[PDB]
Amino acid sequence: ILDGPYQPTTFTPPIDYWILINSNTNGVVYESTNNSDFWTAVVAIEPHVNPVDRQYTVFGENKQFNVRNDSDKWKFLEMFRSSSQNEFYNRRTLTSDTKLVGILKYGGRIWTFHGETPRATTDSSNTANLNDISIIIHSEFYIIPRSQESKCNEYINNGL
Amino acid sequence: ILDGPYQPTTFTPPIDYWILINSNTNGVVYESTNNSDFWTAVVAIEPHVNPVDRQYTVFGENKQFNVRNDSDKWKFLEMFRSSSQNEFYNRRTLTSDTKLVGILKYGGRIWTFHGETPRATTDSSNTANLNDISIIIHSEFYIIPRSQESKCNEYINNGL
Amino acid sequence: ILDGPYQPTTFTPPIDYWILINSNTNGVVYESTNNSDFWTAVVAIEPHVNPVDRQYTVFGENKQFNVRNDSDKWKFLEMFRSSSQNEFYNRRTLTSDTKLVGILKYGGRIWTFHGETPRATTDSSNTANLNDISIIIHSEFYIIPRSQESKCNEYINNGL
Amino acid sequence: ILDGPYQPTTFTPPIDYWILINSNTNGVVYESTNNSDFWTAVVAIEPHVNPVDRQYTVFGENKQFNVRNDSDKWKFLEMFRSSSQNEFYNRRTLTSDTKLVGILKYGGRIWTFHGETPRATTDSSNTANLNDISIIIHSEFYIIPRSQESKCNEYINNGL
Amino acid sequence: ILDGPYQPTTFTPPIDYWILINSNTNGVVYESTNNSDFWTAVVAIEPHVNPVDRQYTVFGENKQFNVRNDSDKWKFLEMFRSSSQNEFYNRRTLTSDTKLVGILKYGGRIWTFHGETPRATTDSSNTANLNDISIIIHSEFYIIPRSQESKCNEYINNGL
Amino acid sequence: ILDGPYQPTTFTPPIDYWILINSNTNGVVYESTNNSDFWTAVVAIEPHVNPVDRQYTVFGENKQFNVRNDSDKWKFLEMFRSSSQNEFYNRRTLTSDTKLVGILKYGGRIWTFHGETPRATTDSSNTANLNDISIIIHSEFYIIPRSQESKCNEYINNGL
Ligand SMILES: CC(=O)N[C@@H]1[C@@H](O[C@@H]2O[C@H](CO)[C@H](O)[C@H](O)[C@H]2O)[C@@H](O)[C@@H](CO[C@@H]2O[C@H](CO)[C@@H](O)[C@H](O)[C@H]2NC(C)=O)O[C@@H]1O
Ligand SMILES: CC(=O)N[C@@H]1[C@@H](O[C@@H]2O[C@H](CO)[C@H](O)[C@H](O)[C@H]2O)[C@@H](O)[C@@H](CO[C@@H]2O[C@H](CO)[C@@H](O)[C@H](O)[C@H]2NC(C)=O)O[C@@H]1O
Repeated sequence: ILDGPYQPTTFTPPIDYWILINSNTNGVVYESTNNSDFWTAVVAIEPHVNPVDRQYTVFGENKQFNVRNDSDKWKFLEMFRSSSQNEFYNRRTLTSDTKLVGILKYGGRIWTFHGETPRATTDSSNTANLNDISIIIHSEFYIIPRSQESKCNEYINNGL
Repeated sequence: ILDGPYQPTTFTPPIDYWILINSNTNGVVYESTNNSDFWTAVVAIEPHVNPVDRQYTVFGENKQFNVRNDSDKWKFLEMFRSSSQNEFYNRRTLTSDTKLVGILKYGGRIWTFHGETPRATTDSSNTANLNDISIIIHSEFYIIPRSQESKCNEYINNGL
Repeated sequence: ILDGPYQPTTFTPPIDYWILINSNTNGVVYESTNNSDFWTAVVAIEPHVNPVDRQYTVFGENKQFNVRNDSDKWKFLEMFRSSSQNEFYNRRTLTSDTKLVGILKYGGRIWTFHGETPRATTDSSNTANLNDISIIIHSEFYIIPRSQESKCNEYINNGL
Repeated sequence: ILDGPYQPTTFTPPIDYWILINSNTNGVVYESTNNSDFWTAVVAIEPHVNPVDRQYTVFGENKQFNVRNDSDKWKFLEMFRSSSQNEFYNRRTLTSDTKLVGILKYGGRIWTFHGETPRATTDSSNTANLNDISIIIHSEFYIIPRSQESKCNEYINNGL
Repeated sequence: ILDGPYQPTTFTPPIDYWILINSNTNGVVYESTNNSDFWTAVVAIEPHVNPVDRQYTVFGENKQFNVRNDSDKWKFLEMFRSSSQNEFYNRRTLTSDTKLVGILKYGGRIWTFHGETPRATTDSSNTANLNDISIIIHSEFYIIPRSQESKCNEYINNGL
Repeated sequence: ILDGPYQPTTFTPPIDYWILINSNTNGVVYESTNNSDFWTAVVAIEPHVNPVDRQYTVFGENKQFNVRNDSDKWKFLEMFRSSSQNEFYNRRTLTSDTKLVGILKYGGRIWTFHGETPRATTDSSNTANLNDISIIIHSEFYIIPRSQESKCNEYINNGL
């Protein structure tokens, strides 16, 4: 009953659906924005990376992020800014060996998974415009209704 | 000169184009909403279905609808609501053995086909926000300019 | 304990507060918009006016509205559009002999009063961006916390 | 060269300016929020208040705060939350016999004064969205450019 | 029918309205910015001023501008910058014996008056963020709908 | 490093990315609009076409465009209108033997290439609503961050 996988693409995710992205390299996993007050780009950091500066293309710009991962698992860094003039900061991190990342539009808020598998949990971010948040997804992904969030959770924490 | 077929997808359909969906199973054919005053999901009922409660995923929720089909043809039920806190009701039905369903954004209204093939006709639904109506399409579809609605009509009623 | 009256002005009302406007003429009571998907202007119609076209300045434009009022009470018509390209239509009406109109930003929605006093009730309207909805208020007005909505209700239906 | 006084009002303070509020009663001095990750309301406690629960209207809600002041001077309590679903806590206090409080948007942070006059100093609070922080001010206030912060400091600690 | 005068204040002007400011001294007439790509401050230069450096407080900072006026009329100089990392340059000038200055948010641009009365004309400046354009006005001002721009032009060039 | 090719589709291009379209026939290359103040359709004219009216389907309607190409290269005609009530006119032309056209949403404007390869240059068109500009693309295309605009320029003028 798993809807997918879908090819990398740019679209406005519908309300009340988890987008479950299967990361496949150490680059930008997705870029999300409404172009007013919400910019989040997730970068994937492979295990055992001493702190270092890396260049990522994010929202059409070349940006330098200092990056580290002292874990056996991958680390997916949520880099956030609320205006094109602010610099990004690492707002949240998901530490995972399943390499799946989740994003949901629900209840006026953006929900993502953070923590460390197999015990990662959801967290919310506010915005003045949830409906207009669009996403560029750089890997294969799946769509899971919120009615089946418990399944998505399981996937996030245990793999497909 | 038929534009398509395109793969299942989520997007905001352009104004003044018929979306012509070729249904392939007895589930949700498409879901359309502007998240303000218009929600429509079309469910496909195969021929000769005694009254029965069926579960469907619509706008991320698990909804139960009682459906029936006493016909030799398929029945495509428009489940409609005008508020996110209302339940759905069966607003229109397309009885068809071509299994093609159509939806058009035009003149401030949403136009669809209803009735029974080969004599299905267009009907309109009002909305205060036509431009922000988006759609999730669960099967292959085609795009037809409104300038060629006659052709679309033909297809709806007679198939490709 | 009533906060006000405040002079006519343009501002972005804070979340979770009723704005209570004391209309004083048969013109535009207020104009509210986020400049993306929500435009509401309220026009005041004095009692016993046979249907007639009248010119109003709304959102910087000269608009002609056909208005009628058979009642002995004033009629406050909510003219709404979701796009600067659409025509306004009369979305709601508050029939009142107190000349008080209310607007509240709460729960992701815009709440106003409609119906006929002293039995007027609240109703909501959806938007993709509630926070950025600003208002031009053409009369004296008061600010009442949502915690005291019952008082606001009394005011709307009974006068100050 | 002192810009003010201005009347109580709600607005989005410009970046790089101190708002200097002259408190005149033992109520809410101001309410400040961006509706995403920052809510501060300052309550004024008169001298010699034994520990007591007091009700205040903050951000449209009735809240009950435990307050106390055993000093000869007034206490201005910053009640803070970073999420609408958290209850407030007393994050900072300004103990003052000048009854002047200050708030500034600058360098990605909110700056206020705390400590005890005439030795009160500035302190910062972080936010993901500085530009959308607005304020409701319940008494007269002045605008001072950050270029003249020394003057503001003087006033905070010594009066006008 | 002229809406005003209003007292000096800080606010976000509504889209599609001229703000008509009656300058009353040789200082900063107004400051406008969206804090992303648009900063404009108009300075008033009395007649017969030899080229000289003057200090102005703009956007909370002390800035030195070299100003001149060899005419019998007042000169209003637009100092502009497209980034907080840049210095201001004199982008436009309005030469006027009426001491009225105009600014309008419309069509994705900021419109002002320039040239010399009674033959001043409008011109536009681009922005990517018009909705966030806020203004500090240091003199009395009026609000004129764009539908009455001719009248505004009249005032600009001839006085009230 | 080149992102693509992607299949013909309808979507809202992200801000700050060049869409680089590889035209493959003498039809409509793309259609772009926000349904408020911006409509552009690019039509491809093969070499050596005498001035003639040709029929194209744009934005769901049949239109006749006066078209010509007296050169050895292809010509890509931008047909533009600022309102649905206006007729299209040839606003710009790109004369090219690479058959690549470019469109970018940036800085409150739409940027395209015009002129003649290998010295085609970018030009801008204003809009009040850049976020809502969507595109129907009728051939394979690539996405190039604005940070790599030079590479896009190279492609435009010299091919892949
Ligand atoms: C004044 C009014 O209500 N006009 C209706 C019109 O809506 C206008 O369409 C304009 C087109 O851009 C514009 O948007 C304007 O703002 C609108 O008021 C339409 O809704 C038409 C519908 O015509 C019907 O179209 C469907 C779909 O193609 C066809 O299947 C129907 O056959 C067709 N009906 C008729 C009688 O032609 O109605 C009003 O003209
Ligand atoms: C965090 C950082 O890199 N710098 C801090 C700085 O913030 C920057 O300010 C820039 C303004 O030109 C620009 O906005 C940049 O993007 C920011 O990173 C400031 O936050 C200062 C704090 O300066 C303090 O300001 C308060 C309020 O005026 C004063 O009361 C303090 O006395 C003052 N302290 C100091 C040491 O200057 O901190 C970082 O430099």
